[PDB]
Amino acid sequence: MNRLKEKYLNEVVPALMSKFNYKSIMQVPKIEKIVINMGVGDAVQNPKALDSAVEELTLIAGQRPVVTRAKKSIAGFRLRQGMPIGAKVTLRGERMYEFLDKLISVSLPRARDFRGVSKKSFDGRGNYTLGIKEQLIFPEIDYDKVNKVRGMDIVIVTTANTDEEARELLALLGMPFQK
Repeated sequence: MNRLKEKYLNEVVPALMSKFNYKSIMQVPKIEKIVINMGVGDAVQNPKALDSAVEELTLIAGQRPVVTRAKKSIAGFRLRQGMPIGAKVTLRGERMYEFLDKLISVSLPRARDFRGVSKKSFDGRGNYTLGIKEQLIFPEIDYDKVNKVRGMDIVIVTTANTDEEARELLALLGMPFQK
């Protein structure tokens, strides 16, 4: 099976069982999905920036993204709800583990003046948000084939009830948290 899923089952689960003393394996947190988002605030006025985001996400995630849109509202330069504002791709299963394994071992360390990732960016519901400054850290991206360096966000959704349990799950999986 996938290297990281094996580490999860053989090392992480028993470690979480010991760390939180769950009643059974069914209560142990797992990563459920990883949502890779590339905001293109404009996109409406710059169709090409959205197109680039869509292609780069396809390269980064090995899966086709979906366009994200603005939610209901009042003001926003008149006209707003429904306008494209970026693109996202949600990974599950084997592809999700492959992506995270590479993210942890290859991409994140390649970040400019890398000093580890934030231990604080959790949403209070057990999910981790990783703000990425430059999409260039992904080996699937080639600077010479992109219109420009840009950032993105990666949300790692877990089945943990709390940030504390999700953080331990991610640390045990190898997430290079700042220290």
